[PDB]
Amino acid sequence: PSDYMPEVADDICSLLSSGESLLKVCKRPGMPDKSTVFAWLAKHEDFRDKYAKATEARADSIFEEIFEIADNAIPDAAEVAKARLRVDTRKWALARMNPRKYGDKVTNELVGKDGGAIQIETSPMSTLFG
Amino acid sequence: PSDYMPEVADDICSLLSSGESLLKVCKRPGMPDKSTVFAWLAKHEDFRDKYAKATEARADSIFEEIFEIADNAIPDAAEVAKARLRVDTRKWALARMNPRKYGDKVTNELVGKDGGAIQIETS
Amino acid sequence: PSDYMPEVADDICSLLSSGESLLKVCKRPGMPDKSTVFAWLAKHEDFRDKYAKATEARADSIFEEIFEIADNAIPDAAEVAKARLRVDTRKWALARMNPRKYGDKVTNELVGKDGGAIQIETSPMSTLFG
Amino acid sequence: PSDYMPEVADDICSLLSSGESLLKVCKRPGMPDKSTVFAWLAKHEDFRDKYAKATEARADSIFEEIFEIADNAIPDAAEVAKARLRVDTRKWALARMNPRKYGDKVTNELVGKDGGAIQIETS
Amino acid sequence: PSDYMPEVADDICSLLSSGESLLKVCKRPGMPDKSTVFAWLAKHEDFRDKYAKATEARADSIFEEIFEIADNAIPDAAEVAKARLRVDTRKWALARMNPRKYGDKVTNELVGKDGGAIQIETS
Amino acid sequence: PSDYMPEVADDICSLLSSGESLLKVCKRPGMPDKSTVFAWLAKHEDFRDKYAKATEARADSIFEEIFEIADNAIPDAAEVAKARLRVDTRKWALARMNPRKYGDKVTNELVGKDGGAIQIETSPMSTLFG
Amino acid sequence: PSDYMPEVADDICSLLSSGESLLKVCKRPGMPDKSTVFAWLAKHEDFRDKYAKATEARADSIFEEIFEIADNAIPDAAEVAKARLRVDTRKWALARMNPRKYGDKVTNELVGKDGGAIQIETSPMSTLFG
Amino acid sequence: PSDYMPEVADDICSLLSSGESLLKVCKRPGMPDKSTVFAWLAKHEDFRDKYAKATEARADSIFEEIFEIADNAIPDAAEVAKARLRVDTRKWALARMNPRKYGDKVTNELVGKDGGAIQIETS
Repeated sequence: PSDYMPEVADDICSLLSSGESLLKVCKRPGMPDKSTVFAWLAKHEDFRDKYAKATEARADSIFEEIFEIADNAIPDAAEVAKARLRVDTRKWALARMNPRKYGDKVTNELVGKDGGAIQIETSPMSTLFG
Repeated sequence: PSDYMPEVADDICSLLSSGESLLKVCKRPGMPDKSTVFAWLAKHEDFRDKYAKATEARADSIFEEIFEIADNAIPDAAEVAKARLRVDTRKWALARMNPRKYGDKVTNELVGKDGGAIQIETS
Repeated sequence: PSDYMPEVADDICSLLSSGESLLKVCKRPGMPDKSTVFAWLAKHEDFRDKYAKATEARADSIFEEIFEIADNAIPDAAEVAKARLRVDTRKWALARMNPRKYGDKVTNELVGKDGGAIQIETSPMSTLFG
Repeated sequence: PSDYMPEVADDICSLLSSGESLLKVCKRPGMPDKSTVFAWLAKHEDFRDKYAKATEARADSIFEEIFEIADNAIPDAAEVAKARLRVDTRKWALARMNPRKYGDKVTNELVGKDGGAIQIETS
Repeated sequence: PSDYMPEVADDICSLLSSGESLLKVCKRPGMPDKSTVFAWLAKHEDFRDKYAKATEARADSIFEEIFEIADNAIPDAAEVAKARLRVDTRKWALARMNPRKYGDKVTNELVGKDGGAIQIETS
Repeated sequence: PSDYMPEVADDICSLLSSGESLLKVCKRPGMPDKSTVFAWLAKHEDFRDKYAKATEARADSIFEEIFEIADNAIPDAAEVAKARLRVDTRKWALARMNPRKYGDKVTNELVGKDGGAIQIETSPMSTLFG
Repeated sequence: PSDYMPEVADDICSLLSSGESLLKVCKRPGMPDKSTVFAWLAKHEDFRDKYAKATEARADSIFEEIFEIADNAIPDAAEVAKARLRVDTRKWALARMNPRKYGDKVTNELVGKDGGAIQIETSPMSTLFG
Repeated sequence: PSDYMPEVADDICSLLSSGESLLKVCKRPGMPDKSTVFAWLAKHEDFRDKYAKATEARADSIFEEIFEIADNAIPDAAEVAKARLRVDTRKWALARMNPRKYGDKVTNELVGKDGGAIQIETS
């Protein structure tokens, strides 16, 4: 399939939503190749909008999946290394799929010299940087 | 079972709140599948909230789990590597489940050049 | 035991204070299961307050323990890897139990372009972000 | 083939935009070598732009590739190490190809001493 | 021995101040157990302070210890891994015992877009 | 060759531009040693300017090369470790050759206490830090 | 030796200045034990001042030493691991001995939303944080 | 040879400036030992400066060395580990020899809650 087919695009969104990766989806019977999916995306705003929603749902599904990949790892050195790689790749991807939810979280307690106030001295410009 | 139904959603929460993961909750008979749970959440703000607090309770349970996974690890190379992966995955997840509580903690002492005041020039 | 029992809650606080983990405490004779402890926490402010104090003390105990875990590690590859995991898990946990005391510590010397003053240029808003 | 020629440059872009890397594009018959592609870009701002969007499309393709590399890795020590290197290299590259999209994501909660207000003294 | 007693607390400090850890101090005859030492500290601000300076002295001793642990490590895989764990644990601990002295050190050169001035818009 | 030779300097710039390292270039027939190249740089602004341009081009070439080094790694433990080292060294170098293009990229969402506004309290100086 | 001896303290400063560690120095013939050195430090400002100077010099010596430890490492797995540990320990220590010289170095290019200006909105306090 | 002497110090600089390390420079006949070189620097500001530029030239040489160490590493486990240590040590050192040039490079896009403006309240 090369021509845009909304029924197929809808199915793609559903599968992605459930956690499946695009390349894996594109290997299913009657699915377009990844290049074609990207081509559809580029020219159909209805697909793009639903695909963005599916990406959010996809991330929520993957967040649950990482526990299973780790917990069910076959206790063999190479198998554990692969499980680790699969989990690390997902962790990285999740932060990009939904940065607000899955990005890193840090609380910075900001203090100044010797634990006192932050000391700031302002001066007029000394070079032409405007 | 696909139709959004309170009490059932209320059930799932109490389940997660007791430390149970979403997968296990959904593998129970009469329980909606993962996708259905998400669909619900997405279209109901009330469920989003109650689920959120269950998620914070789940985090508190996982926090204690990591000590046990580490301390009880089998002293075999692959098993220790697996335990480390299980712990690392939980640590990462906890920060997302309750960022204010389980996020990273840094104290930054901010000083200026040579430990003097921070020098700023403005236009 | 399912019903809240202050004598038992007090004992829990004492054991945690000494460095023992909750799941380990809950395996002792006559202790409630972890779910029950969390249930007690949720509905009894007297327990919650004493449990928070116990968590602070727990962290101070663990801070001493990490030296022992490392120093006494059996010099076998797997045993050292486990000791490392036990220590790393505690280090991570300590920062969350008492962020002010056990969080990361950084001193940032802040300077500007070419080691001079930090150069700032202010402008009126160019888009509607208010 | 060294002379800057639109349509050919337009071709390369569509090629990269479909996920193909620069090396492969340049190994095709009638295709300028790497150096020539760069020379072009450097002296033509129009090509720099179209190439930039092709680069963002290429990033989107690589983003999906990393899942497959990880999930389909052969369960052998050296092969898993190789797969990890392939993935790590792509992750690093993606942030440079589209920094706004694939860069690191952090939420910093900024507070002052003891969780009070941030204290500043100015001269 | 549970009753808070100066001179005994004064003793512990001088002990820690000479590089000795709390465990060893508490394993001595007539010495309060760990819990008792903490109880004391918690309810006495004077002890909290003297203990704090002993802790800074202890840090200075540990700082020199890490060189010896590294340099004298037995050239065997597991022993080197153990030495690395001993050193890493001490490095992490030192930053907490004296954050101003043993915390991380960074110099950040702050510049704006393209190395120009930092651009800010305010409402 | 010790005396500055523009034809040779031009060749050096071309080879570097294509991704080759300086020490490797300096092993080619009739090339000056690295010390000599640095000596030429120090005293000839025409060379320095063209060398800086070549460094930018060099980085763009290396950015493509890292994919090949990883993808074509011989699946042997030591060979993969070497490929990793070669890639890591290039990643580090690229950020210094063109910091704007190849430096790290972070988006920091800045918030204040409890996810509200960042709370700032200003006070008059309490010590003489001016 | 327990009593403070300036001649011995001077020697200590010289040895440290050259890169030697304190515990190693204290094993030399006729040297005080480390506890004694710290005791001397505590009560003699002349020693403390010269010891601080020696620490700066010590760091400069170690900075050169790390190259040698790495370059001369015996090509055996355990020996390389030990060399790495020796180098890593020194790197960490150097930043604390002279933070200005040997601390981490970062250049942060600060930009705002979508690569434009940093957008700041100020508001009156909404809670009592003063 | 302990007495501070220009031309000799000038010599050392040209030596370092050509990529040679301080150890090798000091192992040459008629060359002051390490300690003497430092003593000099400490008490002479002129030498501190000339040495500083030699140090920046030395950094530029080491920068090219790291490519060769990596690319020419012997494909044996311990040798690759050694090469990695040699490279890592040089990378770390370079940032200290010329921080503006070889320090870390980050671009931070600073935004506020939910990608809106950065919200500040002042007292």
